[PDB]
Amino acid sequence: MGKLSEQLKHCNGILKELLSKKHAAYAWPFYKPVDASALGLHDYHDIIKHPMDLSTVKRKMENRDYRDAQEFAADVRLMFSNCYKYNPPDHDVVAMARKLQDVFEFRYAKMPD
Ligand SMILES: CCNC(=O)c1ccc(O[C@@H](C)c2ccccc2)c(-c2cn(C)nn2)c1
Repeated sequence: MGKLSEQLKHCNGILKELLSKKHAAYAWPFYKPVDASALGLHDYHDIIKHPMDLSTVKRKMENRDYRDAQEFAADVRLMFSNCYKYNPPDHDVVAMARKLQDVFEFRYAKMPD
């Protein structure tokens, strides 16, 4: 198995973990695209040029869209950055993002070489 395949299986494992019951208490705001209209965030799409969420990452992984781990990481980090850009840093969703990003970053660091 090639290194890109092996690294994308590590990425797929991380993605499975981020969507797992273990992290659900803080991962759930990142499961589906932000429904700005439903949440009354009528400025969301003016501020966030590139929306990203774990369902979109899962679809891109299933569709073999990601060519390497770096591409996968960039979407997961884009999702967190969107949260930090839109939200005051003392808001509950930001605490949830920080916790889920901690799970992501520590396991992404264990990438097989
Ligand atoms: C700048 C002020 N921010 C918001 O008004 C706001 C409100 C709700 C959000 O999402 C719902 C799913 C939520 C609810 C409770 C706890 C946590 C989240 C969000 C939101 C969701 N995401 C991914 N980013 N912001 C922002």
